[PDB]
Amino acid sequence: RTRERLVYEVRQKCRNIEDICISCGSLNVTLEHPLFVGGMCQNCKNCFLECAYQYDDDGYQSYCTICCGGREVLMCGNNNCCRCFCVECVDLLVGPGAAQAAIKEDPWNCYMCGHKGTYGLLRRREDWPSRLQMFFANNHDQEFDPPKVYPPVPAEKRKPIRVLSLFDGIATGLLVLKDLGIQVDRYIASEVCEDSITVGMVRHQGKIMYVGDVRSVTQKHIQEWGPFDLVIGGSPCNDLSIVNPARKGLYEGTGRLFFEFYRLLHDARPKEGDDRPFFWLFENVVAMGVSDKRDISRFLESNPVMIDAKEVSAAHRARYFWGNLPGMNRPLASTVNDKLELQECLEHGRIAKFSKVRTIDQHFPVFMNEKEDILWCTEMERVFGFPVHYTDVSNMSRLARQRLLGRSWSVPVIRHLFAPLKEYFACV
Amino acid sequence: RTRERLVYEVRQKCRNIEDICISCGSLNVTLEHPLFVGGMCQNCKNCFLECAYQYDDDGYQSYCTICCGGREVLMCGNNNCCRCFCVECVDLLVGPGAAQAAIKEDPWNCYMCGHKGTYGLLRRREDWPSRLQMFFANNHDQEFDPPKVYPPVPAEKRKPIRVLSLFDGIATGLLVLKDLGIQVDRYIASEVCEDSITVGMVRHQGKIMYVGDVRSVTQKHIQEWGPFDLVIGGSPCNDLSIVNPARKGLYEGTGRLFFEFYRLLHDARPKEGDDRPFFWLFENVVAMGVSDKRDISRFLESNPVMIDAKEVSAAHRARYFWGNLPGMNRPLASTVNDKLELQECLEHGRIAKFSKVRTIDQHFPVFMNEKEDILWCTEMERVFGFPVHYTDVSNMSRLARQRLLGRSWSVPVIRHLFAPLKEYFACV
Ligand SMILES: Nc1ncnc2c1ncn2[C@@H]1O[C@H](CSCC[C@H](N)C(=O)O)[C@@H](O)[C@H]1O
Ligand SMILES: Nc1ncnc2c1ncn2[C@@H]1O[C@H](CSCC[C@H](N)C(=O)O)[C@@H](O)[C@H]1O
Ligand SMILES: [Zn+2]
Ligand SMILES: [Zn+2]
Ligand SMILES: [Zn+2]
Ligand SMILES: [Zn+2]
Ligand SMILES: [Zn+2]
Ligand SMILES: [Zn+2]
Repeated sequence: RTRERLVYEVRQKCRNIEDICISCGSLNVTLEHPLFVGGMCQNCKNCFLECAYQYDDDGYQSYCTICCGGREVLMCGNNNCCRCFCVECVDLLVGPGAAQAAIKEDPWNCYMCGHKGTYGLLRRREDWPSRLQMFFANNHDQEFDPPKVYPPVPAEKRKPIRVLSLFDGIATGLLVLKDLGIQVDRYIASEVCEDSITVGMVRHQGKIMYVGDVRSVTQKHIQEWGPFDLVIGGSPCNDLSIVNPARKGLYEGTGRLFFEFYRLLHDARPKEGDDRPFFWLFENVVAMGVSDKRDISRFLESNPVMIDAKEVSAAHRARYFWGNLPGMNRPLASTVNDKLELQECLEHGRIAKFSKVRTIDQHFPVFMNEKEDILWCTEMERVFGFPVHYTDVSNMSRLARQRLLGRSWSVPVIRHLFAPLKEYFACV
Repeated sequence: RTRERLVYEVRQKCRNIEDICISCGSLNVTLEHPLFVGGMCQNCKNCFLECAYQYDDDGYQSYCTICCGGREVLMCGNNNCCRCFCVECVDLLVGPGAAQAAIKEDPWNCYMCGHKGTYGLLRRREDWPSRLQMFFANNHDQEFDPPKVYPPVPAEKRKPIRVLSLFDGIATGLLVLKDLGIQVDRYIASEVCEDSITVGMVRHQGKIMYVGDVRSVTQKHIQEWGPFDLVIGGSPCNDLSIVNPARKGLYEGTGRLFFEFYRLLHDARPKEGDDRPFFWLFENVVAMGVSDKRDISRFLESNPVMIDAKEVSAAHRARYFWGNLPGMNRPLASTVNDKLELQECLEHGRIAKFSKVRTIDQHFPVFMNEKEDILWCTEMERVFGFPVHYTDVSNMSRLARQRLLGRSWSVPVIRHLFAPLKEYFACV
């Protein structure tokens, strides 16, 4: 209303569009909007951090792309595009008579996919994926000191790595360490779900020493299980994401379990004066709260690094990584073994309409024998870069096993992160 | 009817689809259909040669893609695709109830653009661009001897080239020779249209010696204007194409003018025993008659080479080249100066809906300021690889000047053809 008056004053060439916050009309313009033209206030930045990568059950976005709010959104008909524009923003930026006429247009593209990209009051920024990548380096609100860089140990003095993995799951971390060829002295792993225990037990041949709940692990246990060289972990994102219809709380349950990772990290950290190389990785999803992200950043005493798996795999798996692993910032490289198209990850006799599937109405992504079908479990394993038939251990249902796969880290992303640890520990 | 009974016998698994000609149902199966599954009789090959690259004023194909005939065609809604499938072929290859239901589907893709690409009675063969390229090397019906290869003259003995150009137009051939840096001793050029004379006169600075009509050039004129080292030419394709609505004849007018090229070629050819390097190029369009193409091949005593300009420029300019220039067969290489996208050839402030434009309701190809607009004349010059503002010589209308541009050869294609002549003649 006020913001509509503001945009009116802009289009009469009395105000610039870059001096106003196009999302909510605030005069407190600190940032520029990354995708489109206009300013950006800090409250809208927080709403943009929370809401931008939130998708409905539909597969399309939970909220409007422009303001991250809105009332009734307009979904994009273009293939593989999931954006939504609410009616109130299109009333401004395209005009008050063009939203209604654009609904009537049955093949309707959105304004990030428009074959032009230059409209009257709304024009798209020259480099938006670059500004989306820079927008998370723009999160300097939480300013910290850089992680301490330890000088590399000589190759003759290297020893097998010792990993304390919390929230192990299906043993993605040890699998990636074996893929890199790093000698593993021992791999302690706390985990509760029996199926994920079992996957790890069979795929890693009894090498993993299994613990009960993370809440049963004392500091005495951490001291007596040998010094650890690498502590890894990732909080549950079943409740923390907006994909679950049952969002009774946000940091009930999952939040607790983060602090369990925090405590055992401090229990495994060497003392000051003990300059031995120690490393740690935490992982969380991007569709999360701001104050949540702040508290996590403050407790772990570091700046998160967003890493999307689209750069290396066939999925849209954008995840925050906290840590001190060297080269956590450096850009991702996709090897020729990694399959950047979805079609390569399909079985034979199946052809994909999508090029990237995202799993946290075309719910089922595969057109085989003139019929819609979901990705088979072994293909979902291929999508994340697991070895072929990785989860076929025990007599478990398909729904459970898909659910067991979807929680897991993306394997070439974790390979990219763990790769400079070869410089610090022994090889096979 | 008979072919519909035949396909009925094929769906019972009593006959292979590859043993029948899917176009017209003939049992005389010599070839396989290049795009889809099925045989191909020779009459259908001739109909395929004539009709496949024929486009209506719409921009879309003149006839069906499958059988090159049909009754009522179904046009494809996908962007940049111009194929049409007639109702009678879709009755077979997809089914007698699916054509009617596929009309009702408003975003309808065709079966060369189908996301799945695998239908019940119609499937798409995999290496179809390779088989489309091989299909014109499959024209061995006109078998001839290969063009005589002359050994290269040493670099100190090279002399400036002497070109007899017939049907010069806007002096594309001399411009391409100057682009290559070859010294030109003289450039005789017959041409009748004043505007094209004038373009050549101004852009090539009075170097061109202009003649009247080609029918006024005697063998005495050919002898007295010096020995020629390179004779080039191209028949008019205004009447010869199906794009002109006034197709009263096919080889009235244009056919004559071909024979004028034929005669003056023989008049410019050195005698047997005179082993001096002599070369010649003829050009014609691909949407032409078969017996036309035969007669041309027989008179010029060679096999045509189809060359599409899409490989090097932003247009679809598929043209037959007869000649003896070395490396006329070898595959086209597009330099970094050549613009393979249409958008790069646009002016600033204009954004293209297409990536390629071919011009022999999206009739106007450019979305600028919420409005549909023709390519400007200087952009059409950029599309074919002419220098910028090439035709802005005299006070001529826009319709005439566009018409003057559209007839012309594609400049990087002619650069690709003329390039090995540097090995035979002097450089600047
Ligand atoms: N208290 C607890 N202790 C250990 N594991 C727990 C736990 N509560 C939940 N989990 C498990 O921890 C996982 C959360 S996320 C798992 C991702 C893991 N990196 C992987 O690649 O598999 C789930 O498998 C969940 O069942
Ligand atoms: N009898 C004739 N003598 C010479 N030129 C003729 C002619 N009849 C037609 N022409 C011209 O020859 C051209 C046919 S095609 C021209 C293409 C030429 N290579 C170019 O790049 O411009 C047209 O410009 C036409 O006007
Ligand atoms: Zn705001
Ligand atoms: Zn909005
Ligand atoms: Zn879109
Ligand atoms: Zn036939
Ligand atoms: Zn047909
Ligand atoms: Zn199509």
